[PDB]
Amino acid sequence: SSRRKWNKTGHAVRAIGRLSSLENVYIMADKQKNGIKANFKIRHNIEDGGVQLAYHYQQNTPIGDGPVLLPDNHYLSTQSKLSKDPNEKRDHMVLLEFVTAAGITLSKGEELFTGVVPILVELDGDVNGHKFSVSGEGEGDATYGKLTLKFICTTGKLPVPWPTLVTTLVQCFSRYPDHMKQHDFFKSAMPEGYIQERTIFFKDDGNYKTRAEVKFEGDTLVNRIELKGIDFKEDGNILGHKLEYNLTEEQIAEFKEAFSLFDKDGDGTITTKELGTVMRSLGQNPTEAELQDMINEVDADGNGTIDFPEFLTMMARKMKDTDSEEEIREAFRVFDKDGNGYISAAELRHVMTNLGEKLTDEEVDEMIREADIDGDGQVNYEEFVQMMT
Amino acid sequence: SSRRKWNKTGHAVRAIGRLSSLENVYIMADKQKNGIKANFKIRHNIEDGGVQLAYHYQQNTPIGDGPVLLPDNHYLSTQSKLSKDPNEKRDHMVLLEFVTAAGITLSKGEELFTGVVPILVELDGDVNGHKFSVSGEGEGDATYGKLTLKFICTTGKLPVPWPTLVTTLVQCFSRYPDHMKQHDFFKSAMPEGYIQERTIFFKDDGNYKTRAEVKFEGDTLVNRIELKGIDFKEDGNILGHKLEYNLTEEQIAEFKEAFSLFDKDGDGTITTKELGTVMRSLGQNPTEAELQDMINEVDADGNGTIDFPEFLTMMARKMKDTDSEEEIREAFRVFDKDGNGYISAAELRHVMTNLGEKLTDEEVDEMIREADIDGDGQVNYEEFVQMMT
Ligand SMILES: [Ca+2]
Ligand SMILES: [Ca+2]
Ligand SMILES: [Ca+2]
Ligand SMILES: [Ca+2]
Ligand SMILES: [Ca+2]
Ligand SMILES: [Ca+2]
Ligand SMILES: [Ca+2]
Ligand SMILES: [Ca+2]
Repeated sequence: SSRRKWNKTGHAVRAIGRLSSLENVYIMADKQKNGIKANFKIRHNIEDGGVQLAYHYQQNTPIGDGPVLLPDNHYLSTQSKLSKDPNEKRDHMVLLEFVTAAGITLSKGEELFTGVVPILVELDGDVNGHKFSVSGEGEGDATYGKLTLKFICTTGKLPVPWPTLVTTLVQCFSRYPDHMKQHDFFKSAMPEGYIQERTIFFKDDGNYKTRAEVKFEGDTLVNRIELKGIDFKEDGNILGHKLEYNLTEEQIAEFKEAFSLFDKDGDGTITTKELGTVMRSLGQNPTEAELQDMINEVDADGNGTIDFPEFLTMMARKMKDTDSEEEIREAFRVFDKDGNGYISAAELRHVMTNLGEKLTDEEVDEMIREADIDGDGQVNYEEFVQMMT
Repeated sequence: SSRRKWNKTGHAVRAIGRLSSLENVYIMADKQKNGIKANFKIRHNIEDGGVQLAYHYQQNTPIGDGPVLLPDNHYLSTQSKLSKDPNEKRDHMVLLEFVTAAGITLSKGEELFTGVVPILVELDGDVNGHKFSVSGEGEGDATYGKLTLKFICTTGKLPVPWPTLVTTLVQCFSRYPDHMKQHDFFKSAMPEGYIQERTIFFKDDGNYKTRAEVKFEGDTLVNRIELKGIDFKEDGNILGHKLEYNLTEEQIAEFKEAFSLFDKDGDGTITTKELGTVMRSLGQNPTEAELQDMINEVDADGNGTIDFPEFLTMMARKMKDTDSEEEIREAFRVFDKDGNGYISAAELRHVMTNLGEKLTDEEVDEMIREADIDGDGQVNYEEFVQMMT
C-alpha cells in the first residue's frame, strides 16, 4: 500500500518525463527572413550514465532570389545510427540516418532529389581555441529520407565527441510525404541553396555557433560549415570525451529490399494498389476497403500509405517468441504452394517471380542448396526455420 | 547472398502476414434492420503451437422503438486478459478487458454509462449435444472502456475452452471518444437494449450460432445468451481442449491510478489543459503548443487527447535498461525538490499533494519508512531505486 502509493506516484512522474522528451525537430516559417526557424533538444548519453542535453536553435534562409516554400508548422523525425569502419585508422564517423516530415494532417528544387544524390561535407571548427577540420562524403536518397555518410577528422584527433557534431554535419534529404510537399523549404531553395545557422547550448557546458552553406555544386549536394565553440569545461562531457558513441544496418538493408518489392513505382511509399498487387500475386484478393484497413493499422502519420520508416516499425515491432514461431510457420505455408511440407525449386521460383524478383533457375537452385540440409533437393520446415532464424 | 535472398523474400512474406492479421471488430450500419453488422477474426493459440481461427459474423438490432444511432464505418480495438481465481474450485474464467472505438478522423442511453455499472451474464449452451450453462458477474466502466467479470460453469465441466466463449459472453461498455459519440449504436439502444446475433466459424471445425438480449434490468446491465454449436470434431481443438488459456492486472491498476492523477475531470481522457495543470503543479510551465506537441507523439487515434489505452501503451513502451535507469534518476530529481540527494517527508508530501493525492503526514511517514533502509528519515537515490524497481 505504501509501495503502491510510491509506484503510482512514480508512474505519474515518469509519464511526465516520457511526455516531456521529444527529440523531434520543430520547424516554423520565418516569413520576415523568407525562410524557417527550428528548435529542438538532443539527448546525448553520458558514458556510465546520465544525459548531456544539447539545446538547438536554428535558422535557415535562401541563398538565391527565386521564390521558396514557407511551411506551416511541422516537425522532422530522425533515426541515426553511428558506426565505425574497421579498416579506418583516422578518427572517423560512419553515419546512417532516416528522416521524415510529419505533424500536418490528411517545387522545381524537388526534381533534384528524385534519385540518389552525392554529398560532400566540409567543417572548419574552433572549440575553446582548438582548431579542427572534418570532411565527409556519401549519398542522400530523399525518396526514403535516407543519408549514408562517412566523416574523417582531417586534422588528427577530434577535440569533441563525434555525436556532438551530428546535427551540424542536409535537411533537404528529409522525406516530405505527398500531402506535405508545399511545406518543404529545404528542397524549394535548391539548387542555389540555403544558409543554416545554429546555436547549440550544452547544458552546464559551452556552446557551438554554426554557419553553413548548403547547395548544389554540379550534381553534388555540398554542406560547408564554420563552427565556433566557446566556454567549454576542460573536464566536462564534451572536452573530456565522456559521451557514448553509439536493427543492424544489414537488417535495415534487408528490410529496404523487402520494402522495394511492395513499392513498385519506387516513390518510397506503399499504396493500397501496390499492396493489393503483391497480395494478388501470391493468390490473395482483399478488397480496397480491406487493404485500407490493413494499411491504417500501421499508418502512423495517417496519410493512407506506408512509408519505409513505418514499414520498419512494423517489422521491428518485437513479438512473443511463440508468435514469431507461428509467423515463420505461416510464411512456410506461403512458399509451400501445394502444401506437401516441402518447398520445391519450382515453388520458390514462383513466389520470388510473383513478388517481382528476377532470378535464373540456377540462382533459385543455389537458394535451395544453402537451405537443403538433407540433400533431397527441397526445403522442409526444419530447414526453412534454420534459413530464417 | 542466397541467404540475403531468402531473408528479403521471407520479410516480404512475413509483412503480408502482419498486415493481414487484424483482430479488430469492424462495424458497419445495417440501416434496413435499424442496427449494425460486424465481422472479425479471432486467433486462438493452440497449445504447443498453431492458431485456431474463429471467423465472426455479427448483427445487432434494437429491442425498443426509440430512435437509435446508426454509425459510419469504424472499428473496436480490444485487449483481454484471462485469469483464474485461486480460491475457486468451479470451472471458471476471470476476465479483464479494455475496448475503445476508433477508425473515424478528427444519446440518452449514454447517460446510463457515466459511472461503474453492474453486469450479469447468463449463457445456456448446447455444443454437439453437450448442454451447459455459464453465469457471470462483474462491472463495466465505459469511461475507460473497461470490463471486469468472473464467469462460472454452473453445470460442471465446461465442454469447450473458455477463450472460445469470450466474444459471446456487452459492447455498450466500449469507450467511444468524444468525436465519435454519434456512432455509438450500443449505448443509443439503451435502456431497452439490443439483440446481438452471431455465427462463429472455427476453421476446420464446427460453428457456434448465438442469440443474445443485452439490456438494463434495474440498474444492472444483463447479457442473456443462447448458444448452439454443431459439427465439432471430437478430437479437434475445441472439444479436445487444445487451446491455450492465457502487464499484470496489478500493474494496470497502478497505471490507472497514475492516469487518474492527470484526468482531473474523470472523463477518461487527458487534455492539454489537464496535462498543463499537472506539469505546472510540479513547477514546469509548457505552452499550449508545447503541450499539444507532447500529446501528439502518444495520441495514436489523433483526437488530440490521451485516453487510458494510449497512456498504457506509452507506459508499456519498453526501453533500453540504461534509458530505464536514467528515467528513474530523473524521477528522483523531481521528488528531491532542493537537490540535496535525499527525498524528505516534506518533499514527498509536496509532490503527492500537488499531483492531487490527499495523504496525512502519517501516511507520508509510512511511505518514507518502507523506503528508508538506513533509518535517517529520508530516501536517498539507492533507496528510491529499490522502491521503484
Ligand atoms: Ca509506391
Ligand atoms: Ca503513412
Ligand atoms: Ca511443396
Ligand atoms: Ca531438404
Ligand atoms: Ca479528462
Ligand atoms: Ca487520443
Ligand atoms: Ca531533498
Ligand atoms: Ca535513508
